[PDB]
Amino acid sequence: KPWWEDEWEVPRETLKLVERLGAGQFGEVWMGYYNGHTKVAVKSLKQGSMSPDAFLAEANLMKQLQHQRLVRLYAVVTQEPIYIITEYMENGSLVDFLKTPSGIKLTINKLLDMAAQIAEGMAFIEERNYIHRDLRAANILVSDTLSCKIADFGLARLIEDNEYTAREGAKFPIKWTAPEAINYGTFTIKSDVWSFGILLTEIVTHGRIPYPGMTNPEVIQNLERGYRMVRPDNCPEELYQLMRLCWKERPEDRPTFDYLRSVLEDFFTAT
Ligand SMILES: COc1cc(Nc2nn3c(NCC(C)(C)N)cc(C4CC4)nc3c2C(N)=O)cc(OC)c1
Repeated sequence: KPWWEDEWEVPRETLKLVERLGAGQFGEVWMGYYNGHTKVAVKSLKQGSMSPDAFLAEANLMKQLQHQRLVRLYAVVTQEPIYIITEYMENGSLVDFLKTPSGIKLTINKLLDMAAQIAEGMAFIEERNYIHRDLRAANILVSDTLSCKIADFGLARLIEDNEYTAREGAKFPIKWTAPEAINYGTFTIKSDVWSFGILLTEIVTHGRIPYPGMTNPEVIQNLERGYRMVRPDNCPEELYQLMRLCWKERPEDRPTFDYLRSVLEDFFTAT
């Protein structure tokens, strides 16, 4: 729809950027207020860094993925400077929050609770026929009630045949990304499952880098021998075996997010 009929377009004055949370090559992230009283996050595009259509495509993907377990789209401003406005999460990214005094005091039980919540959200994405493509703790946000939501949907894609294929020069984070997407550019929901397995380690280690002590080429080589990540410190053997399911050789042998979600709630109500 044209901006004048767009239910998502808002006039810029309704917004007040208060605190800049982050800044980078492509824009800034602010805490702000909508119409005075409502805390919101505001993503703003650095003019010239990328096309506005490229930027705005994030807000169009989010429009299609509405669910309590995913970060909710709020509005857009489509005249420069371009804004994407969303649900505000007070405890920031999962990987940062796990390092704070609060985060450190969390039981394994609450940790498993959060794992289940993230899996619950990926269960919704999966059934909507989407993939995320960048699932990892840095892309999980935390609420003021220690709730978890999936975020950063820029790489998300609609699957009509469960397989999106990236450019031949496209690069992705090697430690978080399934072999087949690394090797062939082929992304399925089962690639997200492999990444979720990696995510489970960050959770149990409070935001530590996966495959401790290893370079990217070492990870590739070890994985190709049939090894997987060494058991993290303070990681229940049950969870580790759920990680191993996530990291199976054949994409199709890895579990659905619905299964992972059901298992982790069992783990959690058992602790
Ligand atoms: C990073 O530092 C902080 C960020 C935030 N908030 C946020 N960062 N953040 C992103 N940042 C990028 C990410 C961290 C998710 N990779 C990406 C997205 C996508 C657009 C929904 N949303 C957000 C929010 C949000 N919706 O609240 C809050 C903090 O409070 C202490 C600290």
